[PDB]
Amino acid sequence: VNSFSGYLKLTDNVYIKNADIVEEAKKVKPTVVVNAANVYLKHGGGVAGALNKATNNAMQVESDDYIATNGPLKVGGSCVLSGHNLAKHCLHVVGPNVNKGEDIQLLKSAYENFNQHEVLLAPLLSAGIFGADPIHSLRVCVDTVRTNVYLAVFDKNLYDKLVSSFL
Ligand SMILES: Nc1noc2ccccc12
Repeated sequence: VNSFSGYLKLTDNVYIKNADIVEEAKKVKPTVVVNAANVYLKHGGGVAGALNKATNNAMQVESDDYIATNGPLKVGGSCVLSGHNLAKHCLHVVGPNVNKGEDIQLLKSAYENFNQHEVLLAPLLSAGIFGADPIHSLRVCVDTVRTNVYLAVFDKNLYDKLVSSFL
């Protein structure tokens, strides 16, 4: 049993809810929250900007030190950093950004990072300002992630379309 409430069950391991991931993280304090990161960990907008704002920029400060030591992530890759006030850990995952012309086949590689964690609170990778089709992102998630994933979808209209169209 876990703390996640109000989520619709899609499969054995994947759950979904219309929720603000920031507000959900603040309530649950999950072991892992996933950030929709870019390779530079520049948390300007979208999910990343919202998570970073909720940490009072401490996420960005930590991320800048990580990049100064390690250099940029790979598209499809990830790193584990602090969850600050939101979670124990933040898994920063880089899905491909269609608005930069990145290979959508890298979305499966991005979701494979989730399999290193038994339970996660996450957004749909490459959705929103990353430009991918969220219906596609949900299909890749279900077909790739084997650990227990609780998906927060910010937009009510999109949430209802993801559920209604789910095969
Ligand atoms: N709380 C938020 N502001 O912007 C966002 C974009 C995606 C998900 C959550 C937020």
